[PDB]
Amino acid sequence: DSEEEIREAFRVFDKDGNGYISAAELRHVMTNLGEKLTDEEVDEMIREADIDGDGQVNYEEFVQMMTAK
Ligand SMILES: Nc1ncnc2c1ncn2[C@@H]1O[C@H](COP(=O)(O)OP(=O)(O)O)[C@@H](O)[C@H]1O
Ligand SMILES: [Ca+2]
Ligand SMILES: [Ca+2]
Repeated sequence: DSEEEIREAFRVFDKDGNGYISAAELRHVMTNLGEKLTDEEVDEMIREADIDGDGQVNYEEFVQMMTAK
């Protein structure tokens, strides 16, 4: 239910389907979705979820970001 919803949310931003949200994909999705965010804000959203520091948000980091209170 909520797990499936989180998976679809992740698939919204993993534009190429390789399992990692990159800064380029996030920028493209935000621009395509009509959201008003600067490029620095996109890079900051990536940095906040990037626990392992590889520069991309995998599925588990995304889950942590969504399921954290
Ligand atoms: N090259 C790959 N090798 C193994 N697993 C991959 C690969 N690319 C993506 N995945 C995994 O498969 C998931 C995407 O599955 P699916 O939705 O079937 O792909 P697509 O979005 O290409 O249709 C990703 O979230 C990731 O976990
Ligand atoms: Ca990707
Ligand atoms: Ca990462």
